[PDB]
Amino acid sequence: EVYQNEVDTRFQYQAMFLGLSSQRSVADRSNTYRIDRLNTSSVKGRTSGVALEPTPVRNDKMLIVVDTVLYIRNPIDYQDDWTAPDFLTEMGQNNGSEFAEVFDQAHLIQLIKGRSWVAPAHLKPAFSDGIEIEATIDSDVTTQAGMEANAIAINQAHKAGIDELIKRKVPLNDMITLVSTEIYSLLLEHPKLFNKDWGDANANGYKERRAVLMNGIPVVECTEFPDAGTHPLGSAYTVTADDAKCRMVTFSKSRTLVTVEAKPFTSRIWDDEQNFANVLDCYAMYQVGERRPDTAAVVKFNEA
Amino acid sequence: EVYQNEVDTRFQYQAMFLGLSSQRSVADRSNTYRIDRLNTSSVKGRTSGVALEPTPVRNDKMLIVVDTVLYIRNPIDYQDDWTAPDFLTEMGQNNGSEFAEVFDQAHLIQLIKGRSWVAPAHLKPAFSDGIEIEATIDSDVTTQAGMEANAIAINQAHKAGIDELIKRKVPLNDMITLVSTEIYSLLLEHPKLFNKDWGDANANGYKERRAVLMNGIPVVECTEFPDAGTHPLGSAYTVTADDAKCRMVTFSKSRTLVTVEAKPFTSRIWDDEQNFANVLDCYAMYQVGERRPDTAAVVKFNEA
Amino acid sequence: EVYQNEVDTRFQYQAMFLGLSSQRSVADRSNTYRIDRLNTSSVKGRTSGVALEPTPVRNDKMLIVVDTVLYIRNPIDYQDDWTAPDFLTEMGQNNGSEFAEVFDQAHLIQLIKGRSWVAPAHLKPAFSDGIEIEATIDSDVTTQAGMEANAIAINQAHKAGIDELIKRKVPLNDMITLVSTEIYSLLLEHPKLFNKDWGDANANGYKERRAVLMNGIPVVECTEFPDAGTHPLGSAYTVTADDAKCRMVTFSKSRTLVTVEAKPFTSRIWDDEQNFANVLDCYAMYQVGERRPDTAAVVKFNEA
Amino acid sequence: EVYQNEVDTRFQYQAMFLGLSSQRSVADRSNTYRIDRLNTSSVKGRTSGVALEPTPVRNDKMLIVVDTVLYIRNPIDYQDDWTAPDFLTEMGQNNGSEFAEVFDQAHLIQLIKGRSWVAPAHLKPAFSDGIEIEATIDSDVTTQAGMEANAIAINQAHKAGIDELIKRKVPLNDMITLVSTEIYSLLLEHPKLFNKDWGDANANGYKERRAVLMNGIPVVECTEFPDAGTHPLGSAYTVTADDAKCRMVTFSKSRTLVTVEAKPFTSRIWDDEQNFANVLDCYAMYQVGERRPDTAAVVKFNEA
Repeated sequence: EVYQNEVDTRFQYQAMFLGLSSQRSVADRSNTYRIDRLNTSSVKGRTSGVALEPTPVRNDKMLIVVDTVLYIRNPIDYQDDWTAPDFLTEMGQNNGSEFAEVFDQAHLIQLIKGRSWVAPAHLKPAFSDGIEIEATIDSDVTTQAGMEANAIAINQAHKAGIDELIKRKVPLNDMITLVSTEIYSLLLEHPKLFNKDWGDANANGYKERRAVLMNGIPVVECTEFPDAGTHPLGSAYTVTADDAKCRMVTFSKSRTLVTVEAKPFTSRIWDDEQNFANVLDCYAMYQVGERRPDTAAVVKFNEA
Repeated sequence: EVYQNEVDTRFQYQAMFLGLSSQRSVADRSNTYRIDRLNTSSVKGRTSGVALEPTPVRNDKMLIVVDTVLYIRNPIDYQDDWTAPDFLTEMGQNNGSEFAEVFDQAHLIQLIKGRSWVAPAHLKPAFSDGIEIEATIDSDVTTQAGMEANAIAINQAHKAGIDELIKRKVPLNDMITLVSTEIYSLLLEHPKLFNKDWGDANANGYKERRAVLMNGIPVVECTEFPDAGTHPLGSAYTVTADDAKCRMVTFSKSRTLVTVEAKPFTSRIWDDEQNFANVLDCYAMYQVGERRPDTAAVVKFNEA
Repeated sequence: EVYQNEVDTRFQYQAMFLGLSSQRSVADRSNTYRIDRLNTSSVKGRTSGVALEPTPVRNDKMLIVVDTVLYIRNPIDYQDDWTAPDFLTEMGQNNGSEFAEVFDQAHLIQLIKGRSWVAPAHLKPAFSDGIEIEATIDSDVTTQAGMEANAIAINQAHKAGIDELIKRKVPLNDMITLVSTEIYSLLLEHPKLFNKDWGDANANGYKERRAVLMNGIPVVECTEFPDAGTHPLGSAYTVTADDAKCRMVTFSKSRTLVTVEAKPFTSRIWDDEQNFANVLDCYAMYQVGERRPDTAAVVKFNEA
Repeated sequence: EVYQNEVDTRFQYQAMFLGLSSQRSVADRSNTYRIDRLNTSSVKGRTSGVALEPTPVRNDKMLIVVDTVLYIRNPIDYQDDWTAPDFLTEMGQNNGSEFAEVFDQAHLIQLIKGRSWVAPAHLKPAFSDGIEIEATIDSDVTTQAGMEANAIAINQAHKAGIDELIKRKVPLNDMITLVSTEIYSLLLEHPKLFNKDWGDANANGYKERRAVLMNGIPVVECTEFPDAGTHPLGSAYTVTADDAKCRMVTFSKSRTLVTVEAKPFTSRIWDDEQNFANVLDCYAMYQVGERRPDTAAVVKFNEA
């Protein structure tokens, strides 16, 4: 009686970032991933009869450690039957939905928190700091002019962000803009909203919100956004007052995010003697590293 | 057999609460179902070696029992050929629609009646009480000045219920709002809430006129909102004058209602020599329970 | 010979009500159809065995008889050949178009005349009274001021009709609006009311000028619309002054109307010895009935 | 060897000027390519009355010599595994990309440098002087009308360039315009100048922003655009302050630029005893020549 499919199948069905981030697995026993940053690999053309310049440049190697473990614990009493269907099916779906929500929430936490990433001088040539463009939209607006004013401001902010991120040599084909529900409702232009090509693959065919082709790139409404408080993955993922206002984020598929899965989903059943219950728990090991912070475009909206 | 298929097919297509509640079935001879009030638990993190916070289990078991049988009595006369395909199929559609209507009516009655659970007196930190937010809308003589006041009042009550229910840790996406016919008509008379939501999610699954994307969640026009003081399911579903004033329900699609069917749609025809008729009837056994009444916000329109 | 085929294929192509009403046939050589309205309620809930369910005797039925025969008389002189001089076919389309015009005219006649319907004999709560809407459109003079004022009146009348129908539990999926030519022409001069969801730029499968989406339902312009005060079907279809003013009708394609054809299109050649003109005539027996006058909206425009 | 394949394919995928300039190759040991600037062999008439004019006037012949080697010296430490496919493929992608921007940058720098080319002696009839167009763009005004003024000036400059190319017998179809990122961003502010290019989402086989067929020809946004500085190819490509202001170019895709590859992409590995690193570098020899500098027109935006 393995319900892991119920947890797993919805996880692929709901986790947006299964194709929007690089999927990696730690092979060593230690839960640490060594990934290169590629500080500089510029072209040298001194080979023209003059002595070549032997000056090298090093590349930093960022380290991500998989410390926190995320789990769901379910106390199932002795008289209650867990191997029975329906109850097992619905409970696994809830666990999978919660896990996918936390996955997306952690990824958004990384993206918005990586907006003030001052690039070190050791790697400035081929890198840049993150961009934190702001916007001023009046959410509590009912007049027709006020509704248009918010939409044009949002469009201007998105245009400035996409232009800036284009200047950093990122192709337009691999581009996604994620917006909050309120921002998605606020924007009015819907230029031939996409269905399933936002990320391509298979995942969940035309399940997510309509991907309006705003400014030539898909815009997807992600409900899993940070409001406040902390995050289960650790204190490093705590939402601040300023980080809560950042909703619309633009980034790249393959050069903005990397995820390491130290241990996949594992479901365990262990009898409890002190308390009469066959408690059921499922856990997983993963950590998200936000590689290349220069390829992220977040917008910090202001009410008034 | 053809008549039974016609009833079932129409019932599946029209019952808007068939996907808005958990469908369960009693397997034992005892026609009662024991269901746990709590659905699932949140994610936690051990964070390597750190003293785990022990959270005691705070659950509740709900016993829902089917009591009454729901049936339609169709007095077919002797001369009329009851086995006529034109008559049989047409007969099945109407009483199947009536079954769908009473099904939705019973679910909405449970949702309204569970507007004040005042907690089980020993689970306050986990389960809260009901929601009875109020709104005074001058429906009579809307004209062109008071119509704005009614629309904004409905909108503010709606988003107040939304934020209050989000405060109880419920995802925004899994929220569905149902309104009465007059409430929906008043909402569509909005002179300032213009939204381009008529196209997307026009029907809430098969036909329902849904004003989707209202404050981030769909708002579905429901014609099953009652005004009388009786219901076929028994005295437990009777409606008071105050309960009739309630005309709008906001709740969750996975942890707010449970439906159990003791007996499926069984149809039979028997000869009735007393009334000189060949009567045909179909009956079913089901009962609806309101699991977690704390995840449903109901606003009462006092009008005046 | 081949004249029957020509007059037939044109009839289906032009008569829009072949799909807008139930097709019936008196297969008993009795020239009468015994079709019964449906008034079965959901009075159920046997509950305890001690309590007993009352026996209902609520029965009702209607009968429609094909009184008159619809025929077209075509005098053909002796000199003019008609066996197949590419001429009987040409007369075929004209006769078929006239038959379709009379068919649609009779359907609109019944729809308009059933707008009051008073109340049924037993005053069934399920069967409400017919719907009549009073409107005032200044079609006489439109000095760039009443052109948009009249369009507002048409839109609010259509909204009142759609709201009243929705209150009476008719799905939005199956509901069509037929409008007179002059009102339709007045409608397109102010085309922001239309949803611009044309796509096919046609009717609901027909070939008439139709705003395929207006207020959620198609609005088709029917050229064959009651204007005179006499109809071939008999005195039951005569038009009063008030009945002619009603220019727009809303109903459902599956419940509002039923048509029955006692005898199909029959064409015979008659050699009229007198007048020296052998004639060819086509006749057909049919009659229409408004099964559900409650599920129909009729709006009357009263000058300015 | 896998790194060689990955580096080559990315260069083909990204290098814009592969199809925008004829690809030649030196076969002789000496790394010089002979390019003939053929003169105008005009038509003459052998009229019987007059005598011929035997004047075999010669033409001018240009010589292009390559004397610079470009490479990517990538230092790899001993502990790291250079043969790991995950790490090796990322080497190929980045190196191929960087080669692509260097190649396009060299082509653009020589195109800009050719704007001051003066036709030599004995070649005035066929060959003409290079085309340079002045334009005043504010690049700072945000008064709507002021934003349009810059777009209008850019449109006039582009039209003048098109006229100059047409007057010199250059077909319209074989003509491409490349613009800087800021100029392209300025153009999208006013979409009136742009033309509908839904069919051609990406132009010139370039996934970069080029969905604008302005004045009947594509206008691609070239990210790899030169600025004030130097180039690895040599001192001949040192962009001056004045040359950095030329943000727009317009040229033919078949008779404006010639590139010759003396050495293909060859990669070797040095076991560098010094620094305890295994430096990996791929090097190639190529040179670009501006045949027919009279088929390229540039716009030197200045002031504000």
